Amino acid sequence: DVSYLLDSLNDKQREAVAAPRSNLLVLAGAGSGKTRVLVHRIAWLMSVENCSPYSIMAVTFTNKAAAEMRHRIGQLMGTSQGGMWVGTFHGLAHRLLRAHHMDANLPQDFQILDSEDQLRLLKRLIKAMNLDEKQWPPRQAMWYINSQKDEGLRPHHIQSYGNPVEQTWQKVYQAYQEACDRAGLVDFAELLLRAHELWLNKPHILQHYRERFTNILVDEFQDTNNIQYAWIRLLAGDTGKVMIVGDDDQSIYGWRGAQVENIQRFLNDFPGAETIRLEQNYRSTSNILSAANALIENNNGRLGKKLWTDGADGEPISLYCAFNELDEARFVVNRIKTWQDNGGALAECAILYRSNAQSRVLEEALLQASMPYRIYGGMRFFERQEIKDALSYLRLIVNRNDDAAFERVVNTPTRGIGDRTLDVVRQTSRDRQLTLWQACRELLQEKALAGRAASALQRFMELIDALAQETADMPLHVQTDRVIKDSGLRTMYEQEKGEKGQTRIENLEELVTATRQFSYDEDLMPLQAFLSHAALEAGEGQADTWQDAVQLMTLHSAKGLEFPQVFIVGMEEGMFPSQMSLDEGGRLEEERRLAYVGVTRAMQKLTLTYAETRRLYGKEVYHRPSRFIGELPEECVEEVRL
Amino acid sequence: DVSYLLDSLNDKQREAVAAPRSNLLVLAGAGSGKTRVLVHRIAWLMSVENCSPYSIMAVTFTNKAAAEMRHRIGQLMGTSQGGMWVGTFHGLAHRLLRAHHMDANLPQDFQILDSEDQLRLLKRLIKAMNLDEKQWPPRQAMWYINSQKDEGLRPHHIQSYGNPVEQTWQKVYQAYQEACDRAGLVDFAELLLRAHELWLNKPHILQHYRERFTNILVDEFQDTNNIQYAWIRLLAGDTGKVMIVGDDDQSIYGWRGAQVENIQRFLNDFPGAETIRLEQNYRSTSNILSAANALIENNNGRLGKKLWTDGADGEPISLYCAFNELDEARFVVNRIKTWQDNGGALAECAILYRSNAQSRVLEEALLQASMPYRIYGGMRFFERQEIKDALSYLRLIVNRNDDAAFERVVNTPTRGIGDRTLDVVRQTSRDRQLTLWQACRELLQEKALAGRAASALQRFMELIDALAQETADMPLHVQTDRVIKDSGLRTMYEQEKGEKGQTRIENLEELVTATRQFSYDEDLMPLQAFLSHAALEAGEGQADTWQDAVQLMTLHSAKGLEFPQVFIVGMEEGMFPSQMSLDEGGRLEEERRLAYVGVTRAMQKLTLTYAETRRLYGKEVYHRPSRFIGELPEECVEEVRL
DNA sequence: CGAGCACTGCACTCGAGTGCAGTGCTCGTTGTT
DNA sequence: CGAGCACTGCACTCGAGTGCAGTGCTCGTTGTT
Repeated sequence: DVSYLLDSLNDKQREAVAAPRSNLLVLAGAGSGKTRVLVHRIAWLMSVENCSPYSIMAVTFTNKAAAEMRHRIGQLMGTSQGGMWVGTFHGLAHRLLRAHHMDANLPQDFQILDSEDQLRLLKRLIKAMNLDEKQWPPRQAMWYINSQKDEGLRPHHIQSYGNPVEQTWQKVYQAYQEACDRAGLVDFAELLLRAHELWLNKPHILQHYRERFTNILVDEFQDTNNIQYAWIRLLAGDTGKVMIVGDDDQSIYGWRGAQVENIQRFLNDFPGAETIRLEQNYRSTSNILSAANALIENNNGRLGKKLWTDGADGEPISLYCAFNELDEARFVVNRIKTWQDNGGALAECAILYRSNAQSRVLEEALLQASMPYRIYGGMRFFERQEIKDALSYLRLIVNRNDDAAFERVVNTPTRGIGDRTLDVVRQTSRDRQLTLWQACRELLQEKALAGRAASALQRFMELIDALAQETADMPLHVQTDRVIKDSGLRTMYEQEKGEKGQTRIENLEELVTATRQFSYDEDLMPLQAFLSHAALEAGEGQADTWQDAVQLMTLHSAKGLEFPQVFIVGMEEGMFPSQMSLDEGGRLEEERRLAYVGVTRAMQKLTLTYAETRRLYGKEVYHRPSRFIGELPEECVEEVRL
Repeated sequence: DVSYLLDSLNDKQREAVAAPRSNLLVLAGAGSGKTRVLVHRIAWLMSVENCSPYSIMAVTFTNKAAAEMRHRIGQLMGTSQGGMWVGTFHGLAHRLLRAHHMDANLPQDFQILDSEDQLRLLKRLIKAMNLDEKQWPPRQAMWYINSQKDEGLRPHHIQSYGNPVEQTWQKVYQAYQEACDRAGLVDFAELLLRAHELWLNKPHILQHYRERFTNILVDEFQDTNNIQYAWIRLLAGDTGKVMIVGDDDQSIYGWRGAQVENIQRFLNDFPGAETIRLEQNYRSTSNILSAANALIENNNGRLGKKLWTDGADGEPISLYCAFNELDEARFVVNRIKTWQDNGGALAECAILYRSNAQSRVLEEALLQASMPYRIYGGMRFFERQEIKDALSYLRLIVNRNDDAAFERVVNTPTRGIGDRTLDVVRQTSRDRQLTLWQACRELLQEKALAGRAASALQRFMELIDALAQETADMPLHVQTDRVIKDSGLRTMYEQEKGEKGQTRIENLEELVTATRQFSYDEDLMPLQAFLSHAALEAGEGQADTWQDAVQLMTLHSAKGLEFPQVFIVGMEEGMFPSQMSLDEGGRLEEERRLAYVGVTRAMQKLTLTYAETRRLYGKEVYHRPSRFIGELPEECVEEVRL
């Protein structure tokens, strides 16, 4: 064969793309265009080493990356590649679970418990027993459990005691799996575990897929957890081969449970395995690439890597030291406002912080100078309340056991159903181990409820069965517009605040637009499909009419980005490195890897700043410059006695 | 010794007064002077036979009688006569019970239960099980109960089961007894029975009394029931010499338990007991006595007698056959209208009827002619609702277990202790066998009652306890004045219609005066005393300004009276004899006796009338003259063709 | 400091209880303590 | 004829349950699916 595939790469990359079929690692750099090498490795497995698209399987963490993945593959391999699996660990585990739902013990219409829902269903359960009041907040409960699923530990697994400190939780977890089951719901963290668990109870399947997907890819491997690794390991027992990109230096998701180890753990658990070091940056200047290396070398146990450019060396890394953040910002604004004055495109920037709280003062400085911008704060469409109300009824329709959907929209729009009443259904639901709708069917037959109550409560349940019916044989975007009206939510929202509700309604109708444009082989009804598309990805926040404007965001939400001009605010001991990390955890190296990520972000200039004084909520305060600025080859940096 | 206890008597009376201490029967026949005989005999018993006022016991039936009896004895015995027990059965009975409450198995503060009280208490019972629904009518239950005690039976006596009919009642009677026993309530029948039983049970007391009361005297003996007869026999073992007085031909209270036979029963149970007949009548003309003797001879089984006189024959008994009762009345009025014109007094004329329904037509007729009149029926003071009411709070203060007092004032004035709430308290009492106040302490304690219910119920209770408290040191009348005020009773009646409302507060005021003049003699606490004298004698109607008026009453309540002029009305077969007395049980002879009682009430002229047609509730009916008219010797009756 | 959420007054809803008029259907007597 | 009497049929009281807007008082990483 000929190669129009490689001619666009450089030996290193080229070496990886053309690599023999077998296990390996592709220690990506940071301007090494790792997506590219991946886009081509598949172009190769199908072209050169001639493998069927039905054996290839890419896997990403974000839907966005794994989607832009599917794109380029299609722009290279001119067409569509059926049989292939390019998704997230989650969406892919889902894919399996929906298919072999039976095997894994899951109703074909199970529902994905998102963050908020899971937390609530927890706050609710904690109460049906002990007393949360700081003693057992819901969050730590959420944490403890995910932490467990991140480790593939079901209730009856982690034995202990002598310390009820743990046992207590151990019990709550028990309930959670119980409650979530009866309801027929599963959490993000569940998909993975439930899936992997299938390959340990349904071997003949485990075979089937190895027996198929003999080629596997896994982007950003430094961010996997112990149950993800353990899942993949099995897909490629021996028969299957597997490439894995990654980079231990950019594993700032250790708290989310990302075993920065695993990268190495791979080389070992997999005897035969090579290694490639794409170390050529095409994103930033040499002056910058340097600062990175020294700085990033202050860690240890690394695999080490020298980041080299082939372009210029560019301007130094100016350093400011304002009296207070009021200045620190005002400085940056002027430093950016000048960039603009000089045909500078305000989108080619990015104030980066260690804590979202740091952004407020940045905005006032900005707005105090006719300069648009836009934070990347969460709150994606499908997370907004008005929408989860809407989708909650829909869930009740696809299933009357969505304990989460129920306890949410049961008395919303307020339909005269108070807690005194609900607390009964709970204590019922709880003591008789039932879903809520189940306790209702009972508490009504048993006629053990107030006249007022039962009559209202019941008025509710009928409203649902009513909607399930009245809309059944309907097309999504119509069934939706109905439920929105017929549940009185629209009504509930046309009567809401000033600036507030005005959007609520709009978001609702967009929910319809959206629904009228949702697309998807048949293996689930157009709703259950949607309700899943809703849980597994939200995204949206009002893509500000491009009218050129700044880019504010924490560092964690900046990985994968690059901007001509870039800044890092709050460069001082306290925030960076963090307080709750300079002491709270000894996870000090992470904070470094981050700064490393933050720098591998600049393209031309790069500015680091910090103030002597700043009010960390409430009282006044003074820190000392970040230990990070010092570990920088001093010839790169440049003070600014402004 | 000299005699002036005799010179005023007639040969026959003397024969009785001076008779020797032994058992005799003075068969007095109306106009006989039986009261005089009883009085002189007693004076004789002390004066001539030298018995002590402590060995003599005169038993009458009405308080009225006893009173008169007493007055006269002291007029002949120009003094006091302490020690003498002169009273009505019930009265005496009760005296004993209070004195020997202990051995009688009764609280020293037992409360007499009057008719309303009794009847209502049953209504609750029957209802607290059975269905009054004409199948087990309270009246019928009551009737059975007293018919039982007149006979001195008891629940655990007349055993049965061969018909639930007598068995249900049997049960009802059972419930009733425990209820009364638990409440410290004794009914009129109980008074007598108990008293008898006490003598059967504690022979050492009977003895005391036999030893003391060696001289019995019983008035109106043909009206005695069995229990009374029995009671008389014991106190008259073999040592007691008893004189009875009465007339078997004037026995008109059979339906109310009287046993006319007891007159002959006295002659058998005590042989050698001779008989003296008082036959010289001093009230009516020879012509009237004449018809009398004939009318009555139609009954058989009598001891017979001949009412004679040493006076004029007088005008004959006249008859008027009115077209209808509207005319009959008119007629009577006219006849009376003459008598008066001729200087006669209206008060010396009496219209007599079999039924009370018969007075309206007459009152009207009397009205129509500006003829003043007074009707001898009457609501009695201590029966008036506003008086039992008032007395019920006082009762609750003496004892919280007066289930009757309770059930009465509990929610009147209305206090919110609504009905539904009581059915609970009622039942709770049934199932657990407790007083209504008892069953409350519990329902309130066990917190088994609703908020409202419990709260009101409580309010009432504390009030009673409050009045009890604030009143313990107050002289009866003050206490009564406060309970009437503070129980909210006054305000209630101060705001009642206008007709009733006005009289009512006034009666309530009379009550305070009453309790103020009340006089009793260390034996019982004032309040307990009064409450007793309030149940044993209710007297009073409206002591009408002695404005000359025509006398209206029934033959029954006419007995013992006398008038120059009398008019018996509606001598129509069906009316009199009453229809009830033609089928109901061969109680014909009694109806004749009734007639006999009527004729003998006239002094000068007796007039008998009867309509051909009359309206009898709704319809017009047509009766035939009473057979009684016939039975009158022709020589004494003169038609009256107007 | 602003963010969030028990956490608490306070107006309301609502229906079981109250309290009392309405309606339809008997079937009738005498009355002290 | 109507008194007595279950019942049914309001209108009303009243307190348990809602329905929300308003004061505070704790506690502060990072964020995909």
